[PDB]
Amino acid sequence: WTATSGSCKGRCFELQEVGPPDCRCDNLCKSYSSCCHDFDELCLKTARGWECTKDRCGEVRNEENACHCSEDCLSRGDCCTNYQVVCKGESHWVDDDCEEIKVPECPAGFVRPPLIIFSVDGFRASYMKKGSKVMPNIEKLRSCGTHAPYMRPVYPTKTFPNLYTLATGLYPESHGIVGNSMYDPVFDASFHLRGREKFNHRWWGGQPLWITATKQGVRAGTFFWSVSIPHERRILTILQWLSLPDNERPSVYAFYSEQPDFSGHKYGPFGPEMTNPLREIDKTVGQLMDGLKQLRLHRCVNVIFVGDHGMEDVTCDRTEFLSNYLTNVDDITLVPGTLGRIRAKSINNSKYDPKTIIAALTCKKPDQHFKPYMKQHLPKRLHYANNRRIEDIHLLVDRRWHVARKPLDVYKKCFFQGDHGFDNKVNSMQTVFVGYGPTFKYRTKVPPFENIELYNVMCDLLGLKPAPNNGTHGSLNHLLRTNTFRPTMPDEVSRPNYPGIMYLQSEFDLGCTCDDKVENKLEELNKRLHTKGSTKERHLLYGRPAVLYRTSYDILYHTDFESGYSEIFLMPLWTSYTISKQAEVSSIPEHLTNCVRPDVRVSPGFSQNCLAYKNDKQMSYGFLFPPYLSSSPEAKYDAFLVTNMVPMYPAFKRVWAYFQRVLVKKYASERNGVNVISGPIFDYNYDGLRDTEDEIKQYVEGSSIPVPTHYYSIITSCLDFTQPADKCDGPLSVSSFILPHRPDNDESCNSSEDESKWVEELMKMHTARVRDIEHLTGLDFYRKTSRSYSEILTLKTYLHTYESEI
Ligand SMILES: *[C@@H]1O[C@H](CO)[C@@H](O[C@@H]2O[C@H](CO)[C@@H](O[C@@H]3O[C@H](CO[C@H]4O[C@H](CO)[C@@H](O)[C@H](O[C@H]5O[C@H](CO)[C@@H](O)[C@H](O)[C@@H]5O[C@H]5O[C@H](CO)[C@@H](O)[C@H](O)[C@@H]5O)[C@@H]4O)[C@@H](O)[C@H](O[C@H]4O[C@H](CO)[C@@H](O)[C@H](O)[C@@H]4O[C@H]4O[C@H](CO)[C@@H](O)[C@H](O)[C@@H]4O)[C@@H]3O)[C@H](O)[C@H]2NC(C)=O)[C@H](O)[C@H]1NC(C)=O
Ligand SMILES: CCOc1cc(C#N)ccc1COC(=O)N1C[C@@H]2CN(C(=O)c3ccc4[nH]nnc4c3)C[C@H]2C1
Ligand SMILES: [Ca+2]
Ligand SMILES: [Cl-]
Ligand SMILES: [K+]
Ligand code: NA
Ligand SMILES: [Zn+2]
Repeated sequence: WTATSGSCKGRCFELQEVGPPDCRCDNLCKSYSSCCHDFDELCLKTARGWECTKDRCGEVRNEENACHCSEDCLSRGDCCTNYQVVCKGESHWVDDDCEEIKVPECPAGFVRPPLIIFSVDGFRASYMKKGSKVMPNIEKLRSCGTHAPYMRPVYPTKTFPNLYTLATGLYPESHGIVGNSMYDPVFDASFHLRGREKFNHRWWGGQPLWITATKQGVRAGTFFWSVSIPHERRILTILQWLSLPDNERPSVYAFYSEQPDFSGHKYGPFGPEMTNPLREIDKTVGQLMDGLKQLRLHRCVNVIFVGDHGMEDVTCDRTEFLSNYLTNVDDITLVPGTLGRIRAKSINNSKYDPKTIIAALTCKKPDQHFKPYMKQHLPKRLHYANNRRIEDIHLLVDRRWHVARKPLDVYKKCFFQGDHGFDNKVNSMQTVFVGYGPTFKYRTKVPPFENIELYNVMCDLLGLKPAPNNGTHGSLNHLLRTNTFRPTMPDEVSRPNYPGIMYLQSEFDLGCTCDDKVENKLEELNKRLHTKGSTKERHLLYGRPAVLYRTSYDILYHTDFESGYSEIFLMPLWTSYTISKQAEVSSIPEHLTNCVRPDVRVSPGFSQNCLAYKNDKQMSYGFLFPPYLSSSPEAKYDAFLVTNMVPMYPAFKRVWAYFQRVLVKKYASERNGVNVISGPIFDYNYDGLRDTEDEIKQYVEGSSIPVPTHYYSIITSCLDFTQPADKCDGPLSVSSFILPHRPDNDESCNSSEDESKWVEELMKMHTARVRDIEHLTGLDFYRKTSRSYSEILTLKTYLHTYESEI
């Protein structure tokens, strides 16, 4: 109930939600059924349209007009945006040559350049080129300001998750808006797009930018716009707010356009009907820029033109039905569409079994257009697991497809030709970023980046301290002229030990054997040098990783590789080695197939043992530095040390062996040498963060050898591939992965074929940023390079996506 007896007289789009119970006049009042009786009359005037015409020039002020062409309009803050063009012979902003904005040019009383966020729903990245002829304003912003070829949204590439990610710098799993539709078991509540429940504060986690601003004394315009308020009125409202007195005027603003998404759903991403929506958005941008120019603000305000996600071609006939797979189809609840989430229809159903459901959905039809996952097995790059609102069972749907429960759902819920929501690496889902203003760079292209990074930058633009978030602060400094944030490297917490030879062979009782008893200070003083670190500048190219938590670990040097060996987890945290373009691949000799050797630098009590691997029927082992890449027959013995061993399922050893025997050489060949850092990851609670020892849910049987959930590799080389990886004078190039350590290869439907037909495709799917691996290991990489730290942060957030060109 709202007593709407009050009046919006003088309160149109007021920046405070009034003391309850009261009559409301803000952008949200329609949504709450709380607007004053005269809201439409006073605050949503339309009379005479949105443009000045010559005959209106100097008119006598008629308050009924939507906007004014009277002489006092600049003072009242309410001219139509084209007033000075039509009445004062000024030019439209788009027609002006662009001129570098070296410093903010603001009216007196402006304490900081304002920030205007102009967000566009479904604005696919390729619209910037493909629609450029019909978007002159947007094209000027783009070419004159700072732009990226595209911006990566978060998964799921839906609207609320991405807009709220833009505002918070958080992964959906952390901010809590994990889809357009949600169930929260704790609250026992549901979130729907249509309705009232979506406004309830409990859904919205983290700290959105408007709150960050407010708490730090920076006033914000309201981010939400009611759907029925036309764009022209949205623009005039922002412009009016920008004419408020100094003590009342917000410094940050948001605009939101439902287009081009709205038409994109109906007509597809490139339907001929899409041209007009693009024209219209551009016209709106033009109205903003003309309006700013009238206020002498067009060289003061920073404007961000940003999309939430792209749009893909999707039609009704391209729908997979769960009823073609499950016989028990009515015992489940499915959240459907461009992603799938499955839970039990009833929690009193004790005959509900996620494992048979997953199995019934696994590789069942030859061209199957979705893949089932337990959420913790989703590629780590999606960061889509750590929230009670995300169902244990998940379907990754192929681009261009939908999943639904039964055919009746699709015809008694074609209507639509476009949709989005797919994997955030998908080209069609990529969206846009342009920054224009005094604080952004001039005519500058920057590499693609993730939308999670923007919150930090928006905080920088406003002089705000960002709340804790998933951005890497400083990774986008290259977008900015000034206001850069100068981060320092985190301090190493644990310093390594440097163990020498301290144990005799016979002190070890590991059930390991090796055929290594085969026998001159020429090559005897030389092997001492290699164990002291004589080749370490070759295999450790960017300094050792810093360990950012309290632990006990040893640096171990070898001819071919260096490792940081954890006495706590009984294996390396990291193993670093360089493979030149010229390196030769050899096999593991017949006599050395089962060879595991005690490491006389490391105590029996801090070593693994072969017995545990013999007794454990499920678990085998692999090596971090690959024996296949040993530099000499003698060096090869080093690769068999018990301190280079890690636990591996036979099914996963298929993946790992192929990567080590075939792919590393191939990368070294294509990239002119590679440096590789591999290691284990433990994330049993799937929070994206390094497990502590007491979080490990699985051990090699009858041992304290913990089982990794994943294995990572970071593969670095020279950006200029004419220089070898170990002699690179400039910027680096990286690709990384976090492979799930699974006892089966069910995820790969082709896995019974030769590794050459499925292993690399698996690896590509599990591509990762170095930053993802940092979170997962508590390690800090690239501590010693010749590169600026901000450039290193950018490199660390890079993701190799394996899509073709946009
Ligand atoms: C991406 O960036 C984000 C942001 O930086 C990272 O997330 C942070 O990670 C921290 C480490 O996991 C986490 O810190 C914990 O906070 C607990 C209390 O936190 C509350 O207050 C904060 C601050 O305002 C608030 O942000 C939190 O909001 C969460 O919860 C509400 C309600 O559900 C949501 O509205 C909101 O969306 C958010 O949910 C998300 O996070 C929670 C985890 O907090 C998830 O469960 C959800 O799924 C969702 O993702 C909270 O309201 C605090 O209790 C923790 O402290 C425990 O552990 C420490 C060890 O240091 C110990 O000292 C304490 O005693 C305590 O242990 C006790 O609790 C244990 C569990 O109950 C119990 O087992 C013990 O026996 C003890 O009793 C902890 O410090 C921080 O909350 C989040 N922040 C956010 C916004 O998510 C994220 O990690 C980054 N991701 C990556 C991949 O890098
Ligand atoms: C929530 C955070 O809101 C921001 C953060 C920033 C930032 N940074 C900037 C602007 C904003 C402002 O958003 C708004 O005014 N809103 C009002 C719109 C209603 N809504 C939908 O119903 C909807 C639902 C499903 C869809 N599928 N496809 N299209 C869809 C559209 C999307 C909402 C965006
Ligand atoms: Ca963890
Ligand atoms: Cl959803
Ligand atoms: K075994
Ligand atoms: Na398989
Ligand atoms: Zn949409």
